[PDB]
Amino acid sequence: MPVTINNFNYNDPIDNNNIIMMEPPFARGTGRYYKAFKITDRIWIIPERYTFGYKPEDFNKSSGIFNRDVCEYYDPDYLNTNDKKNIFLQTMIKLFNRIKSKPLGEKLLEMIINGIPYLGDRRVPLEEFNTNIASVTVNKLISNPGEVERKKGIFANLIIFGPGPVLNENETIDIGIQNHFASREGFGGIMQMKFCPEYVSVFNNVQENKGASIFNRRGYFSDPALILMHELIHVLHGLYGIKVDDLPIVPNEKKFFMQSTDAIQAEELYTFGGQDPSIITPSTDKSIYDKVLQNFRGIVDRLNKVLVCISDPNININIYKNKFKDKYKFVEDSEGKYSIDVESFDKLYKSLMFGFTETNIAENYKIKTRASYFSDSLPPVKIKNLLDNEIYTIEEGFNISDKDMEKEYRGQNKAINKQAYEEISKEHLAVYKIQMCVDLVLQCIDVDNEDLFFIADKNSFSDDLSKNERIEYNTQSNYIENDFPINELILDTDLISKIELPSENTESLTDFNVDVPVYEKQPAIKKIFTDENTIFQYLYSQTFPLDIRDISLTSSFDDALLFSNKVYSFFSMDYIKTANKVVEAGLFAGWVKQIVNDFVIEANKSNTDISLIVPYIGLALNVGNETAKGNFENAFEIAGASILLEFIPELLIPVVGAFLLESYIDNKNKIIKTIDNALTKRNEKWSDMYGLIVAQWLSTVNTQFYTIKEGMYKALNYQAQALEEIIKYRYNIYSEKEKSNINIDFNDINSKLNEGINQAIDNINNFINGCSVSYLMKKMIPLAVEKLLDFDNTLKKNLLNYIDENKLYLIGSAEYEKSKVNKYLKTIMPFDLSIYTNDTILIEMFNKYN
Ligand SMILES: [Zn+2]
Repeated sequence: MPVTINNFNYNDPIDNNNIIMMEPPFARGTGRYYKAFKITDRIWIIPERYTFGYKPEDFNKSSGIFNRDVCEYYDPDYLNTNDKKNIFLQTMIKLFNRIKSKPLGEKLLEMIINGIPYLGDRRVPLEEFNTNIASVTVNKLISNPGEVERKKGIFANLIIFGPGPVLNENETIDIGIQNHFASREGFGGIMQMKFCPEYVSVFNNVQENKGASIFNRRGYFSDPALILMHELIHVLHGLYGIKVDDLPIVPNEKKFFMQSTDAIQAEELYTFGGQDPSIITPSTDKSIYDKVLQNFRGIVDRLNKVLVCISDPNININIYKNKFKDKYKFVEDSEGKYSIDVESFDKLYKSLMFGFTETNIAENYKIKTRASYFSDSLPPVKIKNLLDNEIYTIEEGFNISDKDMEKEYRGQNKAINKQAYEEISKEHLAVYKIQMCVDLVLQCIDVDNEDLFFIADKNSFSDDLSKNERIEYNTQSNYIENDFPINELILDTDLISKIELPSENTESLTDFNVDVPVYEKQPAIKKIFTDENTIFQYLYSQTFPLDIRDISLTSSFDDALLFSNKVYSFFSMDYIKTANKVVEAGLFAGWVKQIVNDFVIEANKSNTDISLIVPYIGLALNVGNETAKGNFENAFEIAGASILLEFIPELLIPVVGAFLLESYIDNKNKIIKTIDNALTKRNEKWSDMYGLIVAQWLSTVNTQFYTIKEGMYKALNYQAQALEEIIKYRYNIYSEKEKSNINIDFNDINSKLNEGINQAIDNINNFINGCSVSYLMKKMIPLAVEKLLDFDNTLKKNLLNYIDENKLYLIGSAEYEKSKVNKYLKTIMPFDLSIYTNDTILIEMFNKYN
């Protein structure tokens, strides 16, 4: 059935149906009940702060943070009134209506609703259903006149709370019992969510096209409906019990400049989609696939052995057998035995993991989102009113075509849609900072954790390529594509639920055994000591305090750090001396016209062995290999992409494990199949190796080059802010008569300097992407290929010897198979970057390379 969204006010009475007093999983049967509203079937909204595992003091902003990743905003007063709770409800209703306004989101919701948790746990015997567990059953309190008195159990799929202490930290939580999680083991379980629709993340698009302003790179706020949908994909993964853990991406923390973060799971990167799944190696891709498939084999074994329900005799065995068949897409034969169809499972697995994706959804709803999970995140903002249809609609969100806001996501642009958001007071924002001290005169700088380089540790990547391989007659090789055509997902019928939803009513919960997570704050500051002045210092030397009036530019970095009226500039000597020039009022307009024009010329500097090089990057940042000293062009011309890297990573290139070939005496066909299966497995290992190199490149090198791009945007903005301050000061120095006659437009100066910046960032983008790809193609790929050419020779020797040891059992085609092995192992698999990315910008850089 088509997805129905319910309507209700917070003040509406308890009907024991769509509005109930509920005992949530982490309440632990302690007599605490919450007013819960059924927004859709199996999904409940509770307009209350998420308190479980926290302390009351946590809801206030202190000197600590919960997550090093996040710019955390605190507000204890959020949701402290009945009216505030009603707003929350109405906004959630509105967001859910926006989700189902397009088919794709409707599919996501219908799959959540119908993806009921398996009536069991790992502790539950294979022959039984059990609804007496916290991941399946939730309790409601009935309050009527003197006739019936008790608790009553209902089935639920998703319970949505208000935020925890951190308003903008939306999280989806799964239920753990006895150190294990049902939502990671094929069963599935009641998913919980803490959510706040009003405080949204901010991102930027620093890697784009167009040299004109058109308000490029000015900042973009996120669409609350997309954020919710990101969490709904987690909910989906959890209800299908496929939200598994494998080898995570763990940040390297052995250097001061390296970013600090918790481990990043593949489930998180699959959810985001886009370029990110390529950061999860093909070995780990298969590992996750196998664990999911094995879990599904457990459930299919359970359904074939299930006969009774222990908790409730009112539970109809056939109804739930028919529903779990419909949920997991099993096939039933003649006798009634359920089994797994691989073609069904793969379609299901790929739709849940690679179909429903933040990138796929955003690109279908015409909503701008960040480029990667590894994109820098700016300070969050408050959306004034989401219920205001002149600002935010169900159909089009922020990008409303009547307001001329649809074109290029203008409705999300911070510089255009000023009236949609309010900036947040930094007194309420907690940010994980690194206090950096350089060697009376000791200089300290508070540096955001977000502005540090993300570099994946060596232990992030799998070594499964080094393991041996048993090649038998039925050995099947796999490629799991980190892609799924979105139009096929929208039009697919097999994923739509066939069997009707069972009634939510059941027996009350008596077993309250649950693992509740515990959260504590850590200090938000860390002091480091170092000898090197790098980017953080060089960027800071381009800033000035707000009280300083007569600032002047300097090409001396030391003088800029020491003098607070001195600001470091990386442009030419002529630009600096022109900017520090004091003229009579009559020639001022000419000077403003000259210096602004000079800024644009200086920023657009790019002389022309591939693509174009921007020469001031070294002076601007001093990134990597002391690039501010000497001449950057010369230093690049010798070494190349390397000099810009702050850290040269240790590459993981495993020696490919030997193939062990099975013998089949008096069976010709099984000998021929084995030789064939070994050659197809060779292609798999080549593809996997390429995937391992790309995985490391994206998370260890390409991220460093992204930080340089973000550094250059800041550096160029600092130079514009310095020039604007100088012009403004020089303007105000004149008399009131003088100011009147020779006037300039401050909006004109802003837009012109901004347009030069976008043109410059374009040049830097082109150059840096060139560096990144160049590094992959020169310093990474060849080394992998070299070990694959060793593996080929080893396999050549192995297969040829195998043919000899079996020459009599073939006879008719021994020389045929020998020439088959010879020619197939001369075909080297071509490396194609289009398999891993869809950026087009990086695709062309790869194509230009010979
Ligand atoms: Zn997530």
